[PDB]
Amino acid sequence: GFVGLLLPSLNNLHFAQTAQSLTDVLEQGGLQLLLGYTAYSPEREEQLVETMLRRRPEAMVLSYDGHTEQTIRLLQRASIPIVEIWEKPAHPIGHTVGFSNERAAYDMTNALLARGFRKIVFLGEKDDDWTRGAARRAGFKRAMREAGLNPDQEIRLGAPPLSIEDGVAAAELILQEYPDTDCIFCVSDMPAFGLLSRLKSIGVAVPEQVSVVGFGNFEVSRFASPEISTVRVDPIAIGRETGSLILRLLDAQHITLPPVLEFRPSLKNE
Amino acid sequence: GFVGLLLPSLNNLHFAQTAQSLTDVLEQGGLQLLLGYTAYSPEREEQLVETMLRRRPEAMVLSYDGHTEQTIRLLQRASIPIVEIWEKPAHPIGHTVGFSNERAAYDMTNALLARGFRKIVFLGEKDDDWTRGAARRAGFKRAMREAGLNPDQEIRLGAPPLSIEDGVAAAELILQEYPDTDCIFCVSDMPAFGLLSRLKSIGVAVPEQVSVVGFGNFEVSRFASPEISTVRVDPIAIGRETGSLILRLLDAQHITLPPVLEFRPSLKNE
Repeated sequence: GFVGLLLPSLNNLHFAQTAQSLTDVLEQGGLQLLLGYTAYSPEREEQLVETMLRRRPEAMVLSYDGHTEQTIRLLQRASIPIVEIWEKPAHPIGHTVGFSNERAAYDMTNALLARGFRKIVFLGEKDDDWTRGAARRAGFKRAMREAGLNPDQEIRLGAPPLSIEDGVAAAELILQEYPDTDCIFCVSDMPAFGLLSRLKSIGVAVPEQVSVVGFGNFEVSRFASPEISTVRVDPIAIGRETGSLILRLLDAQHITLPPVLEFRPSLKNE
Repeated sequence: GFVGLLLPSLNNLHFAQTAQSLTDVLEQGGLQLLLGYTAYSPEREEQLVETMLRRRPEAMVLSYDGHTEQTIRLLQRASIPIVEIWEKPAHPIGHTVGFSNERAAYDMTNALLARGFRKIVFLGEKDDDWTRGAARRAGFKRAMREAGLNPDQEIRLGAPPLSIEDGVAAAELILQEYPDTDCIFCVSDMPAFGLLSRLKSIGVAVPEQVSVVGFGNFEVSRFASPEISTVRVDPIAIGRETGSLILRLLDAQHITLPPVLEFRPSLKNE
């Protein structure tokens, strides 16, 4: 029959590649994917879960960005494999395939501190409770706190998922709040690209005055000028591991795909 | 009940916005949206149509890029509203919501000719029979043919959908085959952005040496430097009109949302 997949975005390279590889693997066990689009609404996620569960999916896969209490209960009670992907939640319902978003941002922030950056500012989302962006902010804050530096050194705007346009809006805001910033670490590559576009427009040198770092290795990071330093992930592997896990189970596991820090010319001295 | 939506991409702003507005309208009417991901494959589309129809959706919405004969038969024999979106097919099964891709590309090409560009090259896909990209090529060719110009001024690579990375690879193919080109009209903004990135890398001035024009008003077109001239579409309206049509039918129509040409600094004199 089918496996359900819930996603918060239909405009995301990672989820597209995850779905493609997951599709390919499941086709080998005779299964199709049925998708639900939540648009970041935990309430809509709940409604979609209830609807799908009624149709008796063989497994459920959810891209993690927080759940309602009732969603957790419905999934726990379903007696089928549950897989949460793209994050290691504090309290996994069943299996997970992904990595710690908190740890990834902590590691990147530490790499930037090690490279001698003196005034790093995090750019993230408003109204992002329980999402992957909130975990990234948390990892940044932990790194700054451990370094004796200022964890409040951050700007929040928009909503999940921060856009290129939001990055454009953030440029002046960051420079207003932290004029001496030498590095901006963004919640993903999308606002990083917008930030880069606006800094170039206003004549701020990147990276000579301000360095720019994103997250995700989305396409824009590789084709921007300069190319944007980022945290590289493996969406094909996430889809394949998730598919393989499901087929094994139907013939709790926590499977880690370690991110890679990708330093490119948008970071000074790289 | 639910409505089924089949889409070829999970990395596409248009389809994301369509799904979001379609979701909003349907939810207000008590219906949910469930998705099938085709990955531009007519064979996967057929397999998804066959299983989804058996789950008894209230209506089926198909993002149009051509169908197998079997898919057509399955949809013809259904006694539920069928809506093909994002293109006006030559032979619609039921209802449509979208616009003529052929006419849109013909219109843009004519606008370029009116602006004095002569050596326009279309950048498009291989293995794209029956898809929206093929329609765009046809519109470009008709414009060139009617103007008494050479319609065989084009480069084909990759597969639907042409990517940013494909645009990068196209730069050298185009300049090798057509060294005198003054304007490249790409099948969408995505290869246009890649093309722009590569031309900037190698030192070809846009628009002074070569102008670049895309299709779809994707986010990169608005924040690239220079901003990318494009064909602006209305995905919110497409999703809204599709949802509203379905609810009216449940209580043939051809709903037309004419695109708008957007001229930006990637076009000489704009």
